[PDB]
Amino acid sequence: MNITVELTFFEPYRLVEWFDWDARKKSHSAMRGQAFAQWTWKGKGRTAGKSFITGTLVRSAVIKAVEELLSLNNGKWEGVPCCNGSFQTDESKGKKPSFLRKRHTLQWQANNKNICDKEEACPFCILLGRFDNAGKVHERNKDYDIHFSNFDLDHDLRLVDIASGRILNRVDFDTGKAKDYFRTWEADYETYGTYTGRITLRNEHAKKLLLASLGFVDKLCGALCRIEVIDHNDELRKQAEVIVEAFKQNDKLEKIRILADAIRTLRLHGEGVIEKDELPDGKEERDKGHHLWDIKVQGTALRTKLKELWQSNKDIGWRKFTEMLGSNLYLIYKKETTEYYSSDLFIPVTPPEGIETKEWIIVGRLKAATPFYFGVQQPSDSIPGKEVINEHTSFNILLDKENRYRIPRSALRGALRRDLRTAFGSGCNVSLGGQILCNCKVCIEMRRITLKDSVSDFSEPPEIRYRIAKNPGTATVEDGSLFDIEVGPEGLTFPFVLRYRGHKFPEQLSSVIRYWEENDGKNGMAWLGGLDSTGKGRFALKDIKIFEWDLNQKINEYIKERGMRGKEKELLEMGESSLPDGLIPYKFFEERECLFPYKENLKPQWSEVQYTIEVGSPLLTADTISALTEPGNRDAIAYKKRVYNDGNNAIEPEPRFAVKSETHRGIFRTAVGRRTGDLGKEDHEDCTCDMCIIFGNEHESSKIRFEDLELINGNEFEKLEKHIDHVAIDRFTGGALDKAKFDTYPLAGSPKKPLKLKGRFWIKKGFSGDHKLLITTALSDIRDGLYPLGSKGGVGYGWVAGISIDDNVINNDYVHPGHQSPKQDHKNKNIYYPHYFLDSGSKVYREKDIITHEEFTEELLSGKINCKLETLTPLIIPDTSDENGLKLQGNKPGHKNYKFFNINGELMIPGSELRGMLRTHFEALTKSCFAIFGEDSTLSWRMNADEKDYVRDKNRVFLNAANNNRQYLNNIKKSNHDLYLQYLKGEKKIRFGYPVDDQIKKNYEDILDSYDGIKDQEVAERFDTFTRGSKLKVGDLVYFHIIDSLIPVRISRKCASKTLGGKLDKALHPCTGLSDGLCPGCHLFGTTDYKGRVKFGFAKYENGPEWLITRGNNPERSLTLGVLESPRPAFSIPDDESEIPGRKFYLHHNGWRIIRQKQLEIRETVQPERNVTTEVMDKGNVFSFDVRFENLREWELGLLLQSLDPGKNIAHKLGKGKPYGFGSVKIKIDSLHTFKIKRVPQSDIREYINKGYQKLIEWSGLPQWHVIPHIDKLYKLLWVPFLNDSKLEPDVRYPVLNEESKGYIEGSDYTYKKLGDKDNLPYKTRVKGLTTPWSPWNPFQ
RNA sequence: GACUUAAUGUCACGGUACCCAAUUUUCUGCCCCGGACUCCA
RNA sequence: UGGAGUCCGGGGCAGAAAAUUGGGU
Ligand SMILES: [Mg+2]
Ligand SMILES: [Zn+2]
Ligand SMILES: [Zn+2]
Ligand SMILES: [Zn+2]
Ligand SMILES: [Zn+2]
Repeated sequence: MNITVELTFFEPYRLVEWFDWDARKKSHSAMRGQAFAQWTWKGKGRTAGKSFITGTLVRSAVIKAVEELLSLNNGKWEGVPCCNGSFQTDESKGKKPSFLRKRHTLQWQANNKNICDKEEACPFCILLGRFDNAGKVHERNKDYDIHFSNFDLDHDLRLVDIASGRILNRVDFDTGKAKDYFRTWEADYETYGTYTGRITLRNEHAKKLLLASLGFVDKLCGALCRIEVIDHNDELRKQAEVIVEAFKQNDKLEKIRILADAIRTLRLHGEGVIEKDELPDGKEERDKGHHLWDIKVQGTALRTKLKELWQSNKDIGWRKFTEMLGSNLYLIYKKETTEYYSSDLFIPVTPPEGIETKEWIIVGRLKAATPFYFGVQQPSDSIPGKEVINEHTSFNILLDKENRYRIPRSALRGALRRDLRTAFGSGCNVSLGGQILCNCKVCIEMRRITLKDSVSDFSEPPEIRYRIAKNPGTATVEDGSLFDIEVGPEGLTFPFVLRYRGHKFPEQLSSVIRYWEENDGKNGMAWLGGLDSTGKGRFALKDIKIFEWDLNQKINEYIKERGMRGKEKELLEMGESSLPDGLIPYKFFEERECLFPYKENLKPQWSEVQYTIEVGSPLLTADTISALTEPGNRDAIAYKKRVYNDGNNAIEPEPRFAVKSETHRGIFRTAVGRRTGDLGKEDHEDCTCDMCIIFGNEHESSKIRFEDLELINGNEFEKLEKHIDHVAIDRFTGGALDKAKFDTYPLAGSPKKPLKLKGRFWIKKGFSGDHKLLITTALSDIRDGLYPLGSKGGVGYGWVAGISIDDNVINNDYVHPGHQSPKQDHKNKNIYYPHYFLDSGSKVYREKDIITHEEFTEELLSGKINCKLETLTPLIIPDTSDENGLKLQGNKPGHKNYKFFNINGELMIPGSELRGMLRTHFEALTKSCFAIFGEDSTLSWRMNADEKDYVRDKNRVFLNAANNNRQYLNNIKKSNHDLYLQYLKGEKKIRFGYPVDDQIKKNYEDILDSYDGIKDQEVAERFDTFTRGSKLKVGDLVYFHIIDSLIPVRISRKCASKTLGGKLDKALHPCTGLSDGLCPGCHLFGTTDYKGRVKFGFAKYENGPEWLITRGNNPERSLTLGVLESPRPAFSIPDDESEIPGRKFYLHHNGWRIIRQKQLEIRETVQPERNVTTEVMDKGNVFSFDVRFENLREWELGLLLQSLDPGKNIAHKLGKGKPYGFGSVKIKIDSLHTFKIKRVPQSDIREYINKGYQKLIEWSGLPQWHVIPHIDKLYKLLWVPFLNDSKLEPDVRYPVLNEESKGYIEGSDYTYKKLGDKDNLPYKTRVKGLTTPWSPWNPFQ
């Protein structure tokens, strides 16, 4: 009579808001969700409600199951025949049912003995309820021979808790882009998948059928089902407000956008990175510590504050805590800074009796051969019932409530439908709302196909792929083009289930299954999910097992076992013996070569072109966000990915380094666009160019799918990642810039041990020969080194040495006159300053027509220069990765000792060093701006006691006054200690208005901040100059001069009216942006807004005396240098009247001989921490490097070639110890190749340099280069007296501080007390001496 | 009971949150003169 | 009434500026 039945889901079932049948047509979502579960609210506010399943829907499922069961049994179930049943209600006779069947009614041959009526009816009619008192309108529950009550959820209830709203999708087959999308709620089957209802049956006769119907109901509301008969976020936001405010107080608001990312990356790490303080620490002996994690938040370090927050918010998970903290920081930073839904006929279907209906069940694992991405809408708008950018992660991956990676049934089904459409060779676009089922083969097969929403046993956080778009014109980041994608790890396995209820297993579905397989010799081709063009979600079907239900003769076993819906993983795990009766292994699965649609449509659909890139230089695809959260404190580290190991069932411990499929695809796209000119198109809207056809428009899809360039040589390298320090040298002073010092952590590539990056891309079937040739040409361009991988390509990083495709796919004869002073002084009695300042002049030529990188301009030159750098003096390029390279830190604590710069044991000159030295020389040649300048640096000079505006009884009186004052102070201290404290600070008067400008008060603040006291803090605090501290405030007893100077004490330091940037002329300032133009140096070598057109590779050593060899040093090849101290602009600019002298250039001298011959003295007198020990090259060492230039004008190329090889006796200065004579390097061009690849003859090279000279003459207003005054000064600055057969050995050294200081030459005036004195040497004469190169300084000219 | 179904008709497993974009642009691991404040003849 | 003086010591920066999403169906 009455039975209670529970329907249990095994997929996230579809939930829609319940509406009355009259009110349902108003909303399209409810029209779509008629076959879904229905959610009805309670109360107001749309927050609480109950979910249920209408008994009409369960009745429809039961009726479909009964129709199927009777068709397989030819209308006779359990020996009692059933008629075809009636499924047509005429409007005139009665009201139409609320749901009208648009599908084929699966009929049979009616063998009923008598026509069914109210008195007698077959079980089909009883279950249909044709003849009971109940009709279309409902009166009472006792009028139903069959009654399906509403199925109420068993477990107030909140919609967001039960269901999650997700935008689904319809994707066009031809273009690969979505035609439209729609929203659905996917409720939790794990917690809310059981719905209990009541079915009443007045007529017991049909009972045996009805129960079986519950067995054959496979899916309901979008989920496979079986029917059985029986606020921390607010607190985190407030804390993130505190952190953002603390960053604001430090003027570091932008770093919050960094922090909000890094905090999120912490979710990949465990809580230990906060609990065990595994965040990177700052540099050794650094007061500020880490630039991010040591930022003081409410007076405590950011790492400590994060630890306190984690302890406070330990109630929520570490992943949730870090996600919400990063999101809140992101939102506070942001604040502080086609939905398509959806003639009745009764079409019978009578399958032939001879043909039998079976059910195939295919189980397996979808393993992500590449990182997968299943797009989902942001959690902000994913709230069910609710259907500033406020999205921390741009692209979020689809997960569960348990954070498990989920492949939705919808995405898997859509990918399978696409693959089936390809395999059949033809198909239809899925039409929505069609009253007639589509007759296409694809749709017919898909109606028989059921798939299971697969979720992984892996819940670890997704990795973040950072994608940018390069601006083709300037080859820099497009403005606004930066986003993050949540991607699941590759190798992750999902339980794949595919049921096919059909007469025979189609050949095309077998072809698709074989296509998705990898087996042994093929690759899995299940392009599930999105971002496929960037090689996302290429899945492989593995561990496959296909079984068979004989539904025509063994249907009862299927009904009993419910088709094992929800037990498919157990079936995959179980063996052949444990299979249930009626489920036999399907051993007829045709092999891969047997499927005609596979070889004719699926095998050639995506052709795999796999290759290996040999990178002969260090490769840095920067991952800064990970570097912020990882130990080592590196500003940029190489990108590494998390790979899931199925065998270990966990992420592999050591990440796989790779050049991103996004980076790979972008490199290829840029190559193709530049070779075709399509990259230069302003917009690609409704475009059809070759680049758009190959790589996809906003409407079509990419015909080429790039995957990651996995590093496969990593095991070979003993130290895979190389630490390369970089610095920016101020143009005016040869010292480093104030804040521009950093370090990179690329992969240690080298010409002898290149990094092998194996990567593949898939070519769409039917690719044009033009497009295939374009792809091959782009691959050759990568092979030819045109496009370096990763960042710092212009500095030498990521230079591609070669490419292996898989089998199954000149001298400059100028002799400079030199300087007359060293030539006349053949006995070398004169002494010259180690550095002199070249003032080319304030006039700087800026070109506003910026040469673009969007194409290789035909008239402009593009090629490679092979040059032979040769050291004329010992070269010191220290490998500052390890400050203990020589392993003498233990013997001498605090002593920095480096090896020569080497990658994998072979000596090198980093291309950044060569690029910087050549850039300095070129900017001196072309009168370019001071690209690197300490503009913020101020100037201060000690004033002596002069300050020309332009005994026993006295000692006893002083002593008595001091004693009386101390007695008074002690008496007041006895009276009140605080009163004495104030008296000493001057807050209160002790018995016995010139306005202050902002700049003057700022000068006082800098004097206080730059005050250099005693080193020892114990004596410093007592003996330091006592001021109330920090900034000038009300009540500070101070000194002033008419006012001009606000000094804390008498005889303090004068401060300059203008900073160093103010001292420098306006035209010489570094170029900012591109609107005002770029100087020749900044146009050639590039700026922050414009990528440079010259890339300097790493200079590899070949031959020569390998090292400078010396007895004294512990390493015989090493050498200890003198005290290299910071350049003093106060000497070059003695007073505020003096202007910036110009670029600092160091003389070419054998002053290293003095250092080498005085090694014991340098080691004994100099404190170990002050000086450094280095591995040192010798004279004659030969390195070779490549200057890869693109779109270079003829005069630009000529000037660059003149910069490389200036003349016969003109060389350069490179590496450490330049003021000590080290680094005199002679560069000689072996060859100049230019492609449009042809070697340029010497005559053409000379014509380039000759017409480069013409540009210099034009700017000033075989060529002699010294006729140009500033070029003459620059070349004598770089003239090498000892290079030729000349016997000149000039004495070039810094003066000592005073006579008593060590190193003072006895009897000479070469002392800084003498030279800094205005009487012995006035300021203007000193500046003139510093400005005229090779001016004698011991006898001053 | 009701919330919440209508019964001779639910292909919604009828729909891939899909397509487009190079974590990159610039930078010499570099370097010499200062660093303090008073004293009373 | 103004006189100019007493010291030989000492590291620095260690990332900066940008882009942090836009279009489509
Ligand atoms: Mg009825
Ligand atoms: Zn009947
Ligand atoms: Zn179709
Ligand atoms: Zn185009
Ligand atoms: Zn410039």
